[PDB]
Amino acid sequence: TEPSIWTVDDVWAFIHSLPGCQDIADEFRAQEIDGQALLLLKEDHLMSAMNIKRGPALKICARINSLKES
Amino acid sequence: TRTEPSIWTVDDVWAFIHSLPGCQDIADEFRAQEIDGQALLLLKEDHLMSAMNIKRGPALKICARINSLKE
Amino acid sequence: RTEPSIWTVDDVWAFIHSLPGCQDIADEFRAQEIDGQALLLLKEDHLMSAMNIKRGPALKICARINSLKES
Amino acid sequence: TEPSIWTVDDVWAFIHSLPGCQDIADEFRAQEIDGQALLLLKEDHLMSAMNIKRGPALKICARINSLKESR
Amino acid sequence: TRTEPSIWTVDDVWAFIHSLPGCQDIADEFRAQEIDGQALLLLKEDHLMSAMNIKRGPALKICARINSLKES
Amino acid sequence: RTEPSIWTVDDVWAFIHSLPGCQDIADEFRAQEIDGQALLLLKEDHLMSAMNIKRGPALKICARINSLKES
Repeated sequence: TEPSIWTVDDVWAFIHSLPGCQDIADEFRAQEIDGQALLLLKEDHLMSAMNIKRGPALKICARINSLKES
Repeated sequence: TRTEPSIWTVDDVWAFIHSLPGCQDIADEFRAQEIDGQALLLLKEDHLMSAMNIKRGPALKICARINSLKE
Repeated sequence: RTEPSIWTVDDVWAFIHSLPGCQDIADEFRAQEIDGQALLLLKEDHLMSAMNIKRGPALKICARINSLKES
Repeated sequence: TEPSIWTVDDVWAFIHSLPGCQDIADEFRAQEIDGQALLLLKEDHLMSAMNIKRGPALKICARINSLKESR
Repeated sequence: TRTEPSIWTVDDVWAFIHSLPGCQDIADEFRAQEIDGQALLLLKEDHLMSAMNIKRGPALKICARINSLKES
Repeated sequence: RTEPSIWTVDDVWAFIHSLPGCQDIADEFRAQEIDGQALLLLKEDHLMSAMNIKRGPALKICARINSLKES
């Protein structure tokens, strides 16, 4: 349940639950992004570094901020 | 369907931005970046003014229309 | 003899160009396509940070915009 | 002689004459602060957007205030 | 750091990366490119992804644990 | 004598060779006729990727060239 111990499969389901983020979810899994790597992600990482369109990148970034409970 | 902007599709955002003065090219960019209504509401002032390759003028207008959209 | 909110991009250029020492930076407003609407949406932080504008003109521009809004 | 009609060079000499403000005078000149822009400076402006150390920023503020004062 | 990272051998670095979660396999690439403790500290965030063809997941955690290692 | 910009191909080799784990790479530098002039023209891309050289020694060579450029 705690995101810090989430696995790559867990993070996949997380991103795949987001609207229109079901394709990047696979790219999140392909790059072996577990719960730790997910929390290490910065806003710049998403777009320019991970080749992700701003739309999905915004929603993913926002959902991550929700896990950290603001 | 529903009138709320939070469930706007990628197309709805385009039509919203494309209808704005001098923002007809920017809408195409918005559409290309798959910016739907949910993402449109997540945009920050820094995102428009600086982040992406958008002229400040239209960026100021788009920003202001999103702010007014939230009430 | 015209309300600033309906000022075109060129109307704004001539406005900024008329300001002291702001003749060169007036082209940047036009380059950024700042019409009368986008002109009135500009904040003090927007001038230098978002548009590279030197602090000199930025102070004079911001001041004259406030007088334009009549404060 | 009147601050309002001072040029960028006149402002440079003014700041340069202040103790330990020599290098900052160069920044003023680079940022094209004329007499008008100099009088438009707020206390916050000195070290918020201009990145002046508090020390010389205090002296500059003080001399600008002495300018607006007796005059 | 009883063993200063600067004098870490190529094999000392392999064991370091191997101890990181999910970086057990990627550790072998650090050993392959002959990255000692000296090179490990010269690495930058961009170096991980592009230069060594490292997956982003491990690369993020490797980058983070190095920054925590440098706090000494 | 020993001045980086005027180094010969041999001077570079002896320089690269003295570095830990960069012994075989020094021989590659020889074969590519890299004198001190060409050594100072090398970029990070040239070391890491552009040629088959292990990143470890490539990083250390980069750093030592960077330290060599500080005066």
